Amino acid sequence: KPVIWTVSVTRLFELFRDISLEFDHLANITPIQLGFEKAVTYIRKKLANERCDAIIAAGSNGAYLKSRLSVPVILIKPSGYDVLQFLAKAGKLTSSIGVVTYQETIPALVAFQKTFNLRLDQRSYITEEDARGQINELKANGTEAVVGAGLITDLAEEAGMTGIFIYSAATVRQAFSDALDMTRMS
Amino acid sequence: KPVIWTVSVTRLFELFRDISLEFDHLANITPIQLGFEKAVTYIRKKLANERCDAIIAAGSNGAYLKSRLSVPVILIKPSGYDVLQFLAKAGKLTSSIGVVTYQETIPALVAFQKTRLDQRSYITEEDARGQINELKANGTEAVVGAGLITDLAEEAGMTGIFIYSAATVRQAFSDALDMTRMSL
Repeated sequence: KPVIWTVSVTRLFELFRDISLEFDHLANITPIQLGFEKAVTYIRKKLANERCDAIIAAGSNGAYLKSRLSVPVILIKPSGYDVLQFLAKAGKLTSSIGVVTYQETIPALVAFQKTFNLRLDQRSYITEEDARGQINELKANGTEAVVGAGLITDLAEEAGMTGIFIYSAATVRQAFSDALDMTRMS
Repeated sequence: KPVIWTVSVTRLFELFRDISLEFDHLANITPIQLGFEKAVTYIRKKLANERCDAIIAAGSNGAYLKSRLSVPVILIKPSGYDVLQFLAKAGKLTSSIGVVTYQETIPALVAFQKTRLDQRSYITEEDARGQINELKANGTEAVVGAGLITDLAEEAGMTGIFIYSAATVRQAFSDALDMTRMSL
């Protein structure tokens, strides 16, 4: 069976665990709960003794791993199209939604907001202080739900809004399937 | 550096051509303007003399190649996001709309229209003409689909709206080259 190591923390780690149960019969999956240099060091030391066919990771962590490992890294990056799907499924697409993302907004989401005159208030952040202020601003304008990664979803919940984790089950499931497909291609 | 063959005709071919220009430093891309039996026959001959790492294709033709060939075939799926955006672009959001895709309906669209749209599927060309004819008979004004459905809709006297956008094709090319590169 293909060997897959997932690298994640917190909510994403929880989601990866949930979804990997669907692929246990197709892959030998080992969860790694690290990031960045510590993950690189662990993975490189692990690779001295055992093979790995693919790593699955997300965001800034996964982008860093992808440029530093010669093992294939399937990088999860949320699209506006998956966000819109998660929203519309939950019937929240026509509600007061906030989206706060690291470094930049999502152009597919910015565009859909443009065309459909929806209430999707899209913001970016770099630091925790940045993220806190964007959350406080969304709270203060009646926003009911905020889409983002771990820090943003947590902050949103503490602020009394719905936190919608930007990585859906569907996008994680796709990443497992892509790792299997890639492995099959070799 | 991946060796990629793109296989498409007419409208999709034009899109693939434009998008390949953005990827030419990242893969060696060869366009093949063929479909179905003719495509498989030629591709099989070409494979006997040249390396191919993956094929990029779509819809009915893409499925025909994938079932016939021992080279990886990467399929671009139609997006419910493209359906909505190109409907908006055509000025058809409040028109009587049909959507016809190969084999399967677009599962994402069921939630979006729940948030005047008749979603159909086809397998064969006769199926396709059948759906187009039923759509015309129901007072449908515009039909979103790929190359065949778009041609048929237009020939039937409806507005044909091509289901693929530059943006979706660009992303699919990016992911396919990544997968192929990882695969090597």
